[PDB]
Amino acid sequence: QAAQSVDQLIKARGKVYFGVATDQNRLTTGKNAAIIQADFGQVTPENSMKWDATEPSQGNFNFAGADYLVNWAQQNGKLIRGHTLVWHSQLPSWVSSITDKNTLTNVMKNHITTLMTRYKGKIRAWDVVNEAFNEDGSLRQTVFLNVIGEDYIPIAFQTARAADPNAKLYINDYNLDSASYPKTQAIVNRVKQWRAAGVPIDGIGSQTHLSAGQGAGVLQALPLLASAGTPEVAITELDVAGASPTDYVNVVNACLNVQSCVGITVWGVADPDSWRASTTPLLFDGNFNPKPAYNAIVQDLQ
Repeated sequence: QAAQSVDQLIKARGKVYFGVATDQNRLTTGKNAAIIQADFGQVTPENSMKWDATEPSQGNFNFAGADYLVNWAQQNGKLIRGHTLVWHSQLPSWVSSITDKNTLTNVMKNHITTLMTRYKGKIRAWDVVNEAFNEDGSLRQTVFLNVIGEDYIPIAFQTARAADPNAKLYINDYNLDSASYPKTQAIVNRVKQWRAAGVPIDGIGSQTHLSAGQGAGVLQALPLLASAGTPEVAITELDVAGASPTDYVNVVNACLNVQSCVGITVWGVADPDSWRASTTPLLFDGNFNPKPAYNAIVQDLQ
């Protein structure tokens, strides 16, 4: 654990939190638990709340891992971002096999309602729909889009709102890091349209899985995302190949510069445990010591 807490410091700047992705396998080894307890104020389950883990068989839910994380977060006063309710990846075969509109609709609604109800009132935000956009801005042709139609997004959000009105509902996606990139501009216009039609989209989550030098672009991209008019926007899965202090600081400033940006979540604690470890993209090294990027953020926030 670092003496200076990025979460405490970002809170002092007026933001809600600075968190990290994690799960039972992380919290039970190394210095993960201690580091998160001292330097972060929010956690996102890396995999324990996904469809493949929570409902491997229809109507047969498994909350073992999810419960572990939620209980640990509450016991340690950390905010939680549910992740993720509707996503084409890590999707059980029994779901993708459904070709009937009514069937899939009811299945999607039950999955959403069941998970959100179990943790009702204990989740700050939920990534209701994840990666629903193609790189060109069109809607990704997933089993949900092909079987339910474009209405699946509005339905997912309306269903989530009803399950737990306390949680902020987010649509989450990657490659929303450049203001001139097609995807960025598209999600903004579609979210504007959905909200205008009454869809309860409280926020836009920008994964922000960056390559070296892409931090600079976020300075213009985040404000653009905020122009969609959602009450919130957030950096949800930040990591940067190379872990350059310049890229990390740029992303932090981007959020500081955006009034509606409530916080930042980095995708993991120590490099060896990153899902992109080959690029040592995190803020703590293999020895679980703060890297130059961590100190740079602290220095920026102070």
